[PDB]
Amino acid sequence: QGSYDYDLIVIGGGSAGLACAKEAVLNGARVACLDFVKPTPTLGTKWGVGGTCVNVGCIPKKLMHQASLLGEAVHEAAAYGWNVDDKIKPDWHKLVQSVQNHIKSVNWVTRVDLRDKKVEYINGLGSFVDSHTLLAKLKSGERTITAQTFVIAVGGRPRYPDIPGAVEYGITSDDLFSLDREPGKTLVVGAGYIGLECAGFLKGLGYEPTVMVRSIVLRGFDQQMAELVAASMEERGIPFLRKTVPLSVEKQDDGKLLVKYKNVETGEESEDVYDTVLWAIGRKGLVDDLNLPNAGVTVQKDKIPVDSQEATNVANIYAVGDIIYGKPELTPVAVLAGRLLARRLYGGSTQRMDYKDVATTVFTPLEYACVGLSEEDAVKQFGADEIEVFHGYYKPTEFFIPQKSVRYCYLKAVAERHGDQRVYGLHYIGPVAGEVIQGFAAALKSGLTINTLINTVGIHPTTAEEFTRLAITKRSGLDPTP
Amino acid sequence: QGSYDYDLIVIGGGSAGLACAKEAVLNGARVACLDFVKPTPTLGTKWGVGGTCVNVGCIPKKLMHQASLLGEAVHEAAAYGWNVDDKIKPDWHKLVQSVQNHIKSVNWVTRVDLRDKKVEYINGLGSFVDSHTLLAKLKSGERTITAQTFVIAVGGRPRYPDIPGAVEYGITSDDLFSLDREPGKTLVVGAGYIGLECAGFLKGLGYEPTVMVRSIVLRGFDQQMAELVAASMEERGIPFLRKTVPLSVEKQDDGKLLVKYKNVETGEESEDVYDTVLWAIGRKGLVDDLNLPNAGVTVQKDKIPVDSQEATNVANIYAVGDIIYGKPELTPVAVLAGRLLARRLYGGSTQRMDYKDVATTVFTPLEYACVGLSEEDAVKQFGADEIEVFHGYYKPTEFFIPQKSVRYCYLKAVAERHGDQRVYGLHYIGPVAGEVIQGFAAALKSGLTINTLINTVGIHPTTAEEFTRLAITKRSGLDPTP
Ligand SMILES: Cc1cc2nc3c(=O)[nH]c(=O)nc-3n(C[C@H](O)[C@H](O)[C@H](O)COP(=O)(O)OP(=O)(O)OC[C@H]3O[C@@H](n4cnc5c(N)ncnc54)[C@H](O)[C@@H]3O)c2cc1C
Ligand SMILES: Cc1cc2nc3c(=O)[nH]c(=O)nc-3n(C[C@H](O)[C@H](O)[C@H](O)COP(=O)(O)OP(=O)(O)OC[C@H]3O[C@@H](n4cnc5c(N)ncnc54)[C@H](O)[C@@H]3O)c2cc1C
Repeated sequence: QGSYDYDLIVIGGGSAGLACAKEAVLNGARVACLDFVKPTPTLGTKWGVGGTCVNVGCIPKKLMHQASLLGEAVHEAAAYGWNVDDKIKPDWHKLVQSVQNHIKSVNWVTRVDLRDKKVEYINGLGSFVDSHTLLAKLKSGERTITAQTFVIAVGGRPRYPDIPGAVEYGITSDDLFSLDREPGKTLVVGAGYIGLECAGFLKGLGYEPTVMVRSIVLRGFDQQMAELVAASMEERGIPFLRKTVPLSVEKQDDGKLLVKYKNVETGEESEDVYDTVLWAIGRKGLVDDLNLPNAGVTVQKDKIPVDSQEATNVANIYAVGDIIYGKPELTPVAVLAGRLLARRLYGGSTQRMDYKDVATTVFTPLEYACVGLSEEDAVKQFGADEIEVFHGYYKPTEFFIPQKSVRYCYLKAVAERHGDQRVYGLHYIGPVAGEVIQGFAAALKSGLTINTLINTVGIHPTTAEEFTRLAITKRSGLDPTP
Repeated sequence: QGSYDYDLIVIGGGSAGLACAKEAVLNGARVACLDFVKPTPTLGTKWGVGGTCVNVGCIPKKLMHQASLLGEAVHEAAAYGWNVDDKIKPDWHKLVQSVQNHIKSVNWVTRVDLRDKKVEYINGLGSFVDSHTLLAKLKSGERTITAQTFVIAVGGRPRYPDIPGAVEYGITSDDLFSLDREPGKTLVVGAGYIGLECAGFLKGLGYEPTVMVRSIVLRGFDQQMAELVAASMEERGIPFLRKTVPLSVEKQDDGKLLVKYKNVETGEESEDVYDTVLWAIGRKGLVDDLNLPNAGVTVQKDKIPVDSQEATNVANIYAVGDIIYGKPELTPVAVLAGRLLARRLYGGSTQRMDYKDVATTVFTPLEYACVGLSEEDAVKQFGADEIEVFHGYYKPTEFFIPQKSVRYCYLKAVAERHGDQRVYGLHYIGPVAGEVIQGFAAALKSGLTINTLINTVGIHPTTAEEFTRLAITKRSGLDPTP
C-alpha cells in the first residue's frame, strides 16, 4: 500500500534473479528484472542473458570436461577390442564453436521464455537512488523505476591479482570458454574448484597446464579429499607449484608470457614461460555499482549479509545467490533460494531456504563429490571420540580392462559414533561423482543413518554401491584396500 | 560344537554361498563350501569358482555393455572436435579375450581368498544322504561329510525351450560371454533384462539382434518404463517379434540356423535364418541334483520356500540366493542374505534379510534403473486418487553437442498423494541409471518424502538432479516436456 511502478524489481538476470522474477509473476506480481554484462577488460568478452552458469560457468565447464572424458573413452575403447587410432587430437576452435553454439541456443530460449512468462526484461545496469528507487542505465538512456520490493541478484566477477601484467596479459574463466587463441602451455593460478577443473580439462584436451597454489587445495573442502584430488591430477601429469604466489607477467619478444613467481615459505624466486595465464583466484561480489549506501543496505566487504528470509537490514530490500555473504555459491542454491523468496512474497508461503547439507561436485579428471561435513569439521564440532569414519578404496568395473589406475578411487562416510549413528558427511572420488552423490544427499536430508546406509542393497555392478559396502573404520586402523 | 565333520556345509560356491561361508568362518565356525560347474550341454562351456555373477552374469555383461558404450563414445568425440575416424569396428575375439582374462584373474583371487580365510573349498557336486549328511562327488572319488547345519545356495541355470533343435543349435548366456565364434545375426528369445541387455550390447558391437517376445517386455517391471525401454531399443535398430514363440531350429547345408516360429495372437507362421539363437527365457533352480527328499526338504517347483530366517521346513537346513522361492534374484541380495544368515548362526545376530525396496538396473543401451513400486502396483495397492506421479522428460548436458536423442530420457516418482507424501517408487531411463538410483534407494529406506526430494538441492549439471527438479504430475495433465 503506497503505489510504485512494480511490486518487485530484480537486479541481475542469472540463476537467482531469473528464478526469482519468474516465480514472482507466477504468483501475480508486477515485476521487472534487470540484467547487464560488462565485457572483460582487454579481449572484451561479453555474452547474453542468463548469467554465469549458462554463459561462463557450469555449462561450458561441464561441456569441456565432457570433451576431455571423451578423449579418454577413445583411448580406452582400444583395450576392449575397438580398432581405434592412437594419435587423436582435439580441435580447440571446433570445441569452442560447439560449446558457444549451445550457449547461444540457450540464451535465445531463455529470452523467449521471459517474454512468454511476461517477465519484463530490461537490458541495463541498475543502481539505487533510494531504498524504493532504481536508475536503470540502458544501451542509450535511462529509466527511473520504483518498486515495493527489490531483490538484489547481481552475483560476482573473477578477481585479478594486484600485480603487473595481470589484466593486460592474463585471462579468467570469463574468457577461457570462448578463447579465440588455443590455450597452449597454461598457468592456472588458484586451486579452488574452478582452477582444478580448468587445469583438468586443459590436460585432457592436449595442453600443458600447471596449477599454482598459494597455500592449500580446495579450501573449504575436506583436506584429505583435497590432497587425494591434487595427487590424482599430478598422476595425470598436471604439475603443481605449491606454496607459490604470482609476482608479475610480461610479454616477451616472441609473444610468450614470462611469469615471475615466489615461494611463500622459502622466498625462492623463479620464472617460466607460458602461452596463457589463467587467474582463478576467486570471484568478487558486484556491490560496487549498486550504490548500496544510497539505499541503506549494509555490506560485508564485497558481499551482502542477509537474514534467513534473505532480507538485508533494509526491510524491503532482499539479496539472493552469489552476492550474499557466507552461503554456498552454487547454481541450484541460487535458483531455489530465488524461487522460494518469490513464493513467500506473493504465493503466501513460509518456506525458507535450507542451506545445510548442500551437495557439490568438483569436475576434476577424476571427479570429487561430497555432501555434509568434512571429516575435520565433524571432529571439531563433536569431538574425535564421538565420530566414526568408514572408508575404503574401490575398483570401478570399467577400470580393469583398460588397466586404469584405481589409486585415488576412495570414498568415506563421516558419522555419529554411537546412538543413531547419524551420517554427517559423504565423500567420493571417482567416475560420475555427482551422479553417485545426488541420491545420497537426498538420503542425508531424510536422516540417513549408518545402519540404513549399510543395509541398503547394492546395485551391482556400479561404483555407487561402494557407499553401501563401507565397513572399515579409520579407528580400527585396518587397511581400507580390500 | 561336538559331533559332525563341520559346523556348516554350504552347497554352492556363488554369491550367496561364498558370502555365507566367509562370514561363518569369521565367526568361528568350521566350514566347507562345495562348488561344481556343470558344462553347458553341446559346446561344453564351464568356468571357475565364484558362481554366476563373476563368470556368466553381472560382470561379463557389464564389461560388454561398457565395450558397446565406448563405441558410442568414440562416435560422440568427433562432435566435440576430436579428429577420430568414423569406420571403427570391434573385434569380438579380442573383447571375449579381455573379458575372460578378467574373470580368470578373479576366479584365482577368489580361490586364494577362500584358502586364506580357511573356508574349505571342495570342488564336487553335493547331494543329501540325510538331513545331516551330504555326498560329495569329486573328479576323483566321492566323499560323504556331515555337519550340524546346511546352507543350500545352488542357484539356477538357463532354461531351454522344449522344441526341436533347442539344445543342439541354441545357446544361452552361459555360452555367450566366451563365444568362440562371432554372434552374427542373432535371435534373442526372451525379453527379461538378460535378453534385452544381450540384444543391446550385440547391436552396439556391430551385430544384428532381434528380440522375440512371448507376451510382455520386462515382466515384473513398471510397464510404462518397459515400453519406453523397448522403444529406445527399436530406435537403435533393434527389432522385436511381438506375441511370438519359437517352434524349432535346424541347421541348413550352409551352416545357418532356420528358425520356425508362430505369432500366438494372429496364429501367423513364419521362419528366418540366423547365425545364433540365444535362449533367454528364464532360469531353473538346481533342486534336481540335491536329492532333497533324502533330507526331507520341501520344494516349490524348481525353487525352495524358506521362512524369514531363510530356514526350510528342516530346521538345520537353510537356503539362500536364486534357489529360494519368490525373492529378488540379484547378486547383492544373495550376498547380504548369506552374510546375515551366517551372522545369525554363529555371530549372535538377530538381523534378518530385508527383501523390500531393492534397487535394480537393466543395463540396456539406455539404462533403466528403479527402486520401490511400479506405478501400477502403487495404484493397485492404494487407489489412483491416493497416488501422485511426478514425471518429466529431461536433457542430459552431454547429449546436446552430439545431438543424441532425448526421446527416451524420462523419469518419474510414484508417491503418496497426501499426508507425509512418502515416495513409493522411483524410475529412470537414461545415462548411468544405476549410479543415479543407488543413493535414492538409501533415501527411500530412510523415509524419503516428496517434500524432502523436491527440496534436496541439485548438483548441477547432472542427470541425477532431474529427480530433485520433478514438479509436473500426471494428474495435472500438463506436458512433461519443458
Ligand atoms: C567457472 C565456474 C564454474 C562453476 N561451476 C558450477 C557447477 O558446476 N555447479 C554449480 O552449481 N555452480 C557452478 N558455478 C557457480 C554458479 O555459476 C553460480 O553459483 C551461479 O551462477 C550464481 O548465480 P547468481 O544469480 O547469483 O549470479 P549470476 O549468474 O552471476 O547473475 C548475476 C547477473 O547480474 C548481472 N549484474 C550484476 N550487477 C548488475 C546490475 N547493477 N544491474 C543489472 N545486472 C547486474 C551480472 O552481470 C550477471 O549477469 C560455477 C561458477 C564458475 C564461474
Ligand atoms: C546373464 C545374467 C546377467 C545378470 N546380471 C545381473 C546384474 O547386473 N546385477 C545383479 O545384481 N545380478 C545379475 N545377475 C543375477 C545374479 O548373477 C544372481 O542373482 C546371482 O549370481 C545368484 O547368486 P547365487 O549364489 O544364488 O547363485 P550362483 O552364482 O549361480 O551359484 C553358485 C553355484 O552353486 C553351484 N552348484 C549348483 N549345484 C551344486 C551342487 N549340488 N553341488 C556343488 N555346487 C553346486 C552352481 O553350479 C554355481 O556355481 C545376472 C545373472 C545372469 C545369468
